[PDB]
Amino acid sequence: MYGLVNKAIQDMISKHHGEDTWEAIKQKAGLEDIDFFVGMEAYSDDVTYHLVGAASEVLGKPAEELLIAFGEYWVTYTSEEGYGELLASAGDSLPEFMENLDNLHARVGLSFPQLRPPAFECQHTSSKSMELHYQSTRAGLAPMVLGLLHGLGKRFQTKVEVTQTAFRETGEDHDIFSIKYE
Amino acid sequence: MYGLVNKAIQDMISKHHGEDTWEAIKQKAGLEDIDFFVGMEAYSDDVTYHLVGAASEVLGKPAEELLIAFGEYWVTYTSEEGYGELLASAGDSLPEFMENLDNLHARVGLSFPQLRPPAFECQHTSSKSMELHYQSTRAGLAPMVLGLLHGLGKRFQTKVEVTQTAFRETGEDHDIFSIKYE
Ligand code: HEM
Ligand code: HEM
Repeated sequence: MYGLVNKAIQDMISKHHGEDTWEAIKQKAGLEDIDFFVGMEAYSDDVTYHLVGAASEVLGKPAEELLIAFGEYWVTYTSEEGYGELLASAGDSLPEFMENLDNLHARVGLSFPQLRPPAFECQHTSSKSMELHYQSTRAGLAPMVLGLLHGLGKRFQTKVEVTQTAFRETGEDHDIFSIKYE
Repeated sequence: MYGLVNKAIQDMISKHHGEDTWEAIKQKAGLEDIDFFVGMEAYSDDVTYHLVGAASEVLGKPAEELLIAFGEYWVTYTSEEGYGELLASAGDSLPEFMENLDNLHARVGLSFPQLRPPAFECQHTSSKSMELHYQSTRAGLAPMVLGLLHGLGKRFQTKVEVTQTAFRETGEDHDIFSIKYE
């Protein structure tokens, strides 16, 4: 995944637990050499898995818990590190924002040629509820999707309830989340 | 499971989709003969699974979604059909409520001698997060746990974020959920 994602993790851990903590994770993660991550360059997905892993260990939190937190953090980080306009253009409400996500990730893909974005389909079951389908070339990130949705809820001052109803990691075709929102 | 659970299910479907809908489910579920469920008497778990299975068909919702909705309904239903005091004595916050949950079910067990209550262990990873272990003599109810958790969030005016990180149904030892809450 592009360095942006890894800068963001790093940013999150450093603001929340400081540079030493970060350095520890960095060290444990096997990446002592990387001086700084390059936003617009593509790294191996491993760099991210190891980072998450190392943070799990150093912080005594399951990885999934960290993915959730990284997920809602990402909504703030992007609004402030140069994608706020792009974010805003993608919707004025959660359900609109989710319908526009594939599009958002395509506008991003222009600037980022090796992007493997996720694919998201929304099936509205009511004007306050939807069933969100997440499809991905990667495994393990469903918990991040969940944090992102909670991030978007805070952004649009909207209360949101999210429960994952189907799982890839077992052998269901893709992750589905049932969502309820004001 | 004791009749209470099945009354609550009925009560939920009747209040939300009317008696004619409930009656269709009752019929399809193969239980036309049962006039009313007896709260404090024990039924076979089948009754509940057939009940759940039927509501899925009649309503055209996956079972998992119904469980999740049943799970949050239960929190209200119990507060009003005679377990409000007991509910309230069990905590003034989510993390406290979950720590006292085994005790709650033991108190209940004094009244319901054939109860097979689930067992719930909390490992607090921070003052805003935990790793929740749910152990049960039964399979398939993890989604219900997820609704119950959202139900307790509303009760204590607390945003909660839940992802299941392990699954009985695959042959992991028990269900584990990673939880973040205000
Ligand atoms: C708003 C600005 C956003 C930007 C600039 C952005 C950009 C990106 C980038 C660069 C990646 C890495 C992909 C790769 O390296 O192959 C990515 C991945 C991802 N993005 Fe976003 N994104 C944004 C918003 C969102 C939101 C709001 C969500 C969810 C609601 C989302 C969901 C994801 C997911 C789930 C992935 C993981 C990739 C995967 O599943 O394989 N993104 N995004
Ligand atoms: C006043 C509150 C409550 C009462 C009176 C109550 C009572 C019961 C009863 C009677 C059963 C049926 C078990 C059997 O028939 O053998 C049961 C099952 C269950 N209860 Fe509760 N309960 C309460 C609150 C909660 C809460 C708040 C949760 C939240 C997670 C919970 C989780 C469960 C679960 C998961 C089961 C399924 C049994 C299993 O997994 O084996 N209960 N409870």
